[PDB]
Amino acid sequence: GQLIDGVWHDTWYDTKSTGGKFQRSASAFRNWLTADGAPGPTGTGGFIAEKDRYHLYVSLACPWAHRTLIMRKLKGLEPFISVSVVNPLMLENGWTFDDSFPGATGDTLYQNEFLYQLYLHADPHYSGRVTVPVLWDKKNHTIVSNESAEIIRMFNTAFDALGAKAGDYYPPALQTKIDELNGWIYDTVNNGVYKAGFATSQEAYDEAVAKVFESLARLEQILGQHRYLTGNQLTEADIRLWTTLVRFDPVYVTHFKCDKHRISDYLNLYGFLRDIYQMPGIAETVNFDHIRNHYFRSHKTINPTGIISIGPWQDLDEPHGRDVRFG
Amino acid sequence: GQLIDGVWHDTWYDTKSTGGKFQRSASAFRNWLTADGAPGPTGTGGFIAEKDRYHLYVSLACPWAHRTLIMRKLKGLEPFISVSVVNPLMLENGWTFDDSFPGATGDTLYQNEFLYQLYLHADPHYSGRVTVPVLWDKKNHTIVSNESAEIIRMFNTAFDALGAKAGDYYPPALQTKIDELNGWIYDTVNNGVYKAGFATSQEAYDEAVAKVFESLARLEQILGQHRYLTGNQLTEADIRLWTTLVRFDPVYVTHFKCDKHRISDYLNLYGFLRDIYQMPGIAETVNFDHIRNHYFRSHKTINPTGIISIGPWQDLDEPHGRDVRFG
Repeated sequence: GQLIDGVWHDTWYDTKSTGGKFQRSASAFRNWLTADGAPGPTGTGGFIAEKDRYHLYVSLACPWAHRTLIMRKLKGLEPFISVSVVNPLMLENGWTFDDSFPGATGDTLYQNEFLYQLYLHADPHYSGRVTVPVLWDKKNHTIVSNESAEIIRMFNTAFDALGAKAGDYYPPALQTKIDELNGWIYDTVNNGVYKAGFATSQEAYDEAVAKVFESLARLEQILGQHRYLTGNQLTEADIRLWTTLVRFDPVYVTHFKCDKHRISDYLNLYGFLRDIYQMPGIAETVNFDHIRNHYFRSHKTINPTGIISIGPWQDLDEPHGRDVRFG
Repeated sequence: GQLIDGVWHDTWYDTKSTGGKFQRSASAFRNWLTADGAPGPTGTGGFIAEKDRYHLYVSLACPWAHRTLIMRKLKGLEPFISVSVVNPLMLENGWTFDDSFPGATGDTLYQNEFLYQLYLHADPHYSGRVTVPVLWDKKNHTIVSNESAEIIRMFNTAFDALGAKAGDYYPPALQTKIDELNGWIYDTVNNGVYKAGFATSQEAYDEAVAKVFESLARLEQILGQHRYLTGNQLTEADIRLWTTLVRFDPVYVTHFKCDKHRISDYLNLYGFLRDIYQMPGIAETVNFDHIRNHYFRSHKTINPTGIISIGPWQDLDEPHGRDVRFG
């Protein structure tokens, strides 16, 4: 992947290090959308929330981008944020606007051909990875943010005076708990599956995969005590976990060798999976062809044939009872 | 891998064909152990049944070889047939007598170091596969047989006068049924998983994998009618299916991507699995370290890193009740 000036470098990303930190371009897109256009805690100001200015480039495959679409539905932001969906196969050009795949839309704004052109437009000398999601400012032709965690907080409150549905997925009373959960699930899970799936030695695969199943056992106890992770309210920590769980059986079990148990084997994890899947709006953010083509085909080092496993059987519309059982 | 005269050919076999599937010894060794020393239906005599003469070479990882160990146990042939176990990693050299791995015994007769030395010591102008099991004649230093299916049929009877345990796993009454079963289970399943596992085309893959699961479902139905495949008697057809089943969850499901359902998800197939596993002495013929190392480490084309997955959870020691349910 990678842009260097760029200067997309199809892989050569790049001649070692020797210079250096990709770079100054690291901190490049961390501004915040705010209710009044003041700067948020990083970046500059200027990004007041309003209709018809902001746009989301996403992949349906990627969990980081998924979470921005979920929060866009829950918050009722569709009237304010329009969306393009990159193509799911992410090869030597990185993400692409090819629309030959159902649900890939192409760049419905500028018709570029590659996501990296959005990034070059915003910054002709950019150096760094070219990722989804991107929260793009159509008035200034630039990137507000491409940090998924921070876009979800903007969406959580920045449009509140403009008509966003009532809802706080990070409310002050729960913030400390949510932050502990988020760091523990990042570590052992959202990114313990990736260390397993791309480990290169057995020792490494082993210690990763063990963290994954130890965290899933712990989660199964917490979600056996109440409907969501912190209690009976849905938070951003549940949304983050859910985007990993919804891909676990279609891909991580077989693709990443996370294969001790399927999520369908855990009573509480699997009920939590359907419970959120069944919230009005959310099913339609889920596109399994994209998720499956993306992981199976894009990672040639892991899966040289590019064959897509027929996949663990399951059915996420089965009723779950969790709205009643607890409390 | 393969011998050519030979003349072991590491991997290359090779740059062209034009006739054909090697060769005049593509039967190889098809002699029979008989209670009198007369020729069996193929091959020559005089391999009379007796003690201190015959030896099996096998891998614990390989199902054709595994069935010979099970029939050795069921029939009480320990005092008649001594055993050597090749190493589970089958690389450039094919099977090997490397002995640095619990339960791999090295060649305990001649301390050869490669299996192909045995086949050459016995035909030095030999052309074809160098496979386990091999039933070896310590007297004449030659191979009676390397045909699994015939070795196990010799074991039914050749040693009864000399004191084998009672049992006949290929009885005339059941042979027609047994032969039909042996056929479709080979087509659609024992081979079906290798087909899916080695497909290069996605379309090949889909086709193989679907046939696997259509056979599992047919089996799960038959095995809900009586304890075993043909009725209430155990046969070699049961032992052939079992030997596949028992590798299905720890290998085939992840490594060959046959992942729609684990055997542990089917009431009758998994009880059949546990039923035979628990027969006295069968458990000790099953070594999952050899099995899993062999398959994940030897197929470097399917599994670049040779990382062995943690493996689907199962517990074969749970009581199964199929002794009571039937008939």
